Amino acid sequence: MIVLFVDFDYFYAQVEEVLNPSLKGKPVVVCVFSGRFEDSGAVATANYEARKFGVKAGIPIVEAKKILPNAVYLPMRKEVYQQVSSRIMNLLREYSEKIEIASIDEAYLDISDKVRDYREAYNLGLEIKNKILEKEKITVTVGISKNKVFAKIAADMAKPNGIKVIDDEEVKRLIRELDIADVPGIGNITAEKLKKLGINKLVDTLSIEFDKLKGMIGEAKAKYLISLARDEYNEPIRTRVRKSIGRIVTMKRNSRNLEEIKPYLFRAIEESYYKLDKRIPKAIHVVAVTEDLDIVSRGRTFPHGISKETAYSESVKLLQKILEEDERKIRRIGVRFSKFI
DNA sequence: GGGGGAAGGATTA
DNA sequence: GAATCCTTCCCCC
Ligand SMILES: *[C@H]1c2c(cc3ccc4cccc5ccc2c3c45)[C@@H](O)[C@H](O)[C@@H]1O
Ligand SMILES: [Ca+2]
Ligand SMILES: [Ca+2]
Repeated sequence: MIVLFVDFDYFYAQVEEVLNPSLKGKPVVVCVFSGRFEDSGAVATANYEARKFGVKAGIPIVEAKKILPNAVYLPMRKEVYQQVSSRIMNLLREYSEKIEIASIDEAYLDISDKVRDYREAYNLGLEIKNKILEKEKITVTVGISKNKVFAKIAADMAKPNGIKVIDDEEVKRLIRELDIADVPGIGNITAEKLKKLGINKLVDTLSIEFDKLKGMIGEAKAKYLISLARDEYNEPIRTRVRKSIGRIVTMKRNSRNLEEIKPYLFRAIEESYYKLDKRIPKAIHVVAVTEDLDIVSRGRTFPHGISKETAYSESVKLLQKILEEDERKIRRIGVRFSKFI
């Protein structure tokens, strides 16, 4: 299997740079202004000019303005990015039927039946970068290797506007030398447990009692890392099927008053139902973000599809169960639908 | 024992 | 911006 992964560079920010060329060169920051006060909210992403100074995805807008008070701050325009993303994804389908769209700006192509070696794969990578640059003027980074994980790692090492191949030999080298925290799917919580077990490389997972690893990070995570360590990871590139769809809305002020929360809840339902677009869910979950930012959720699965009216009455029951079983004030209230027919 | 499915919390980019 | 993962609990052959 030969996998080719594409990751659009600082995507949201780059799309804004494309719709407004004067932004190129300056530091650009795309935000999600929450609506609580003056500049409440967080940074969704920033271009490299801004990242040079520590302004990156995740930090509060307030902090970003203390680092770069003069950068360009743009409100996120998700619909526009999604549209551009759809177009670029269509460019990608002309290079392979087997394609896995992982997120708004990441996709995996199984090009095993299109190239004979990594040299041909690397050239197809350039072709793709050129085509996207030609049609949409967006630079992306290509990663290529024997499987999805290494193709992704390959792109992480080469971004921005890069391209890299990780042949079978370098895979073996990385299995011994790559910091295990840089492996896709290993986030902080998992990385800290591996450090506290003396595991810093994938290879280290081969010399520990399985049950001890499975006990600290879970069976799936353990089998996953072990299979990568043994150079036996080969998950196929499959089509992604959206499994849940929802919306959560931040309330004007945190509350525990059902009648005060209702309007927001119902808004989340209306939005979600639109997003569903012809999809009929059998399951619904009301999701609450408490004042201390913890997440409490209550759901229900029906034996038939949920109609909007049913979603209305059921979400209220579910909201009370949350209010009943938890005493904290609610900050954000939302809904999530799943188990489509 | 384990296939099968529902539910809630954990974890991730 | 949200979505999937993972672990536990339980019906039933
Ligand atoms: C948006 C938000 C937040 C946390 C996460 C955590 C992990 C994610 C993995 C993949 C996609 C994704 C999209 C939005 C996310 C994610 C992820 C919150 O910190 C934030 O409040 C928003 O909900
Ligand atoms: Ca990206
Ligand atoms: Ca990590």
